[PDB]
Amino acid sequence: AQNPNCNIMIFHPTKEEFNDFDKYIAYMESQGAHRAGLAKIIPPKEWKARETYDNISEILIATPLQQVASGRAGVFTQYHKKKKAMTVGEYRHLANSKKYQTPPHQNFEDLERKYWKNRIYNSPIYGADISGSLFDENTKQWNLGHLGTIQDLLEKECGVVIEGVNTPYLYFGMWKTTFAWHTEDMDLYSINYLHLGEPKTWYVVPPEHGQRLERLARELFPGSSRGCGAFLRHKVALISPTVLKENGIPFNRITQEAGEFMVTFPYGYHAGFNHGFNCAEAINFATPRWIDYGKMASQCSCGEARVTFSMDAFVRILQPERYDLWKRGQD
Ligand SMILES: O=C(O)CNC(=O)C(=O)O
Ligand SMILES: [Mg+2]
Ligand code: NI
Ligand SMILES: [Zn+2]
Repeated sequence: AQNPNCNIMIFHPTKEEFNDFDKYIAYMESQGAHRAGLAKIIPPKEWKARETYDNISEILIATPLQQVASGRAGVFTQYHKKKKAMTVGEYRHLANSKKYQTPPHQNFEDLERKYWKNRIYNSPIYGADISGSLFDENTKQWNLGHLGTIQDLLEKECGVVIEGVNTPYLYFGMWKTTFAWHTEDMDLYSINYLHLGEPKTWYVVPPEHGQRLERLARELFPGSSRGCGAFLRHKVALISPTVLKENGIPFNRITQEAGEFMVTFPYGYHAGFNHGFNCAEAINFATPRWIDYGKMASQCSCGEARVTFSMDAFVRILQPERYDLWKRGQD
């Protein structure tokens, strides 16, 4: 069995190996990458997402989200308070302000310590979940706006044509902006490219151990657990590395820098934080190996998790028994 300790693997494809996305994902899995839940891909040196980032300041962040924490330093929830619209140029200025900027630090490890010690006492603003792309239309390799769609994968594997579309999202981050512990909708893969700016630190639990994290989460967030049998689908709960170590939950950590891709694998729980002003682009995708995870994915039916148009068909076709109850939650 390849990669049996479920370590995060880092790949350095050549320009020749960067041509066929599906084939390279399948190569990574042949080496065991998926067992970690997360992999890093450093693009060939010849490759670029686009020529420059000089003309992005007029992109609008229609609903910036203020991430307000409750709890204790190592075990907290966050809620998202909607703020007034602002442009990317306005947001970057805010991120760089004395109130919001990255503090002086020695290295990534010192910054990680400061994040866990102090996150809860501040409410950073995240420009998350913005439909769009920063890939140049002429970039032919690993262009997250030109991937094969999940609807076409389901059709190719299962023979059923379904409605729905699959497009990327932009994330504009600042110091302490946070992504809570989650897997993807329908336990899909995701791919994330850090276009510019400061790093993003990731934590991940191997897929084979996801239920261990769920059991800990039910213990640490007991009201939330009673409210919903899949409450980590709400994407609001944080648990520190110190707490995970104290409770024997297997995980790994890695920092992504500008110019690098990350892939999350089916049922790979992940969480993390941004180091300073940055812009990432991400999208879900599927492979043939995903189908069985989609069939087994938990669902939120309490009504909190509220998701895309396109998830309807996935539930309907892969989880017909759950369909009725899940749709009541969506309506
Ligand atoms: O970058 C973020 O805020 C969150 N991204 C993801 O969870 C992902 O790419 O799967
Ligand atoms: Mg612009
Ligand atoms: Ni994710
Ligand atoms: Zn729920």
